Amino acid sequence: GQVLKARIRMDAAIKRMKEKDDHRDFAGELEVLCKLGHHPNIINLLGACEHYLAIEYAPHGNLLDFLRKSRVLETDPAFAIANSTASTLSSQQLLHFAADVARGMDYLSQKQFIHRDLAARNILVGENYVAKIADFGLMGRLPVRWMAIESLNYSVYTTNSDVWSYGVLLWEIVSLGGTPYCGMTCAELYEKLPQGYRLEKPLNCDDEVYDLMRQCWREKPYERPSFAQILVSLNRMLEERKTYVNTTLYEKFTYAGID
Ligand SMILES: Cc1ccc(C(=O)Nc2cc(CCCN(C)C)cc(C(F)(F)F)c2)cc1Nc1ncccc1-c1ccncn1
Repeated sequence: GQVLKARIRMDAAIKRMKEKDDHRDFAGELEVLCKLGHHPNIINLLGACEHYLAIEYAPHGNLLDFLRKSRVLETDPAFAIANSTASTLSSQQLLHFAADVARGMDYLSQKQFIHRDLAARNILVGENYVAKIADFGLMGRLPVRWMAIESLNYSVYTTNSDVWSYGVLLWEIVSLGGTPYCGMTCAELYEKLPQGYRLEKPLNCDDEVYDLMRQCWREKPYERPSFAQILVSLNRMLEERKTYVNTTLYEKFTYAGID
């Protein structure tokens, strides 16, 4: 369809769709969204009508673009250098986005909802900088870099594979919107992943946050943490004085690559 900002919350994004695939997908989507209920960390279905599917507007856009715009050394070096900072986002704000998504996915997974496409591109930064789970859709190419091995090999999609993808999302957050496995092809992933290859620890990252990521990517789906377990660990970290994601500038500072 076609998405435009509107007012009817009052501010809305509305999907405009003429009344065979699209008709099934629009009906299907509406069906899903009605069953989701309401929570601060999921998108807010305002309503649908026929003369159109509307959700509450998120003024800060999707999380991937938001993370990337925070890369202030690239965006505004004079501000960044003067302030010895690589990001307008603190470690606290970054882990809070991550906790929001964990909180939202715990809510959804307790209803046996399986997302299937968790990635920072599908998270909205909403009112008050509250992260909101969404799904904007997928040539319909498979999101290989976010997918659990069992999804790549057998099309097995569970809460456990959602946790895998969440771990990659966590990696995106910490790396400020870096491309996972940059400089590696998707075909190299089909090969290397079953060999036990995983994303490396970002330089700016505490071992403890890397360890949470690693738990999400266990080969055995059944050994991965639940979203509630992830949430509690993130909550623990956020309560501490300790800074977990280093955003300060140093002489050899480089960002995780994108393009
Ligand atoms: C208008 C609209 C309608 C529906 C959705 C949406 O997220 N739909 C959706 C649809 C599904 C099920 C569909 C899954 N597959 C695509 C089949 C699940 C979710 C869940 F649970 F993850 F949240 C969400 C987003 C949007 N929003 C939107 N879409 C495209 C561009 C921009 C926006 C937008 C911008 C700013 N603020 C809000 N929305």
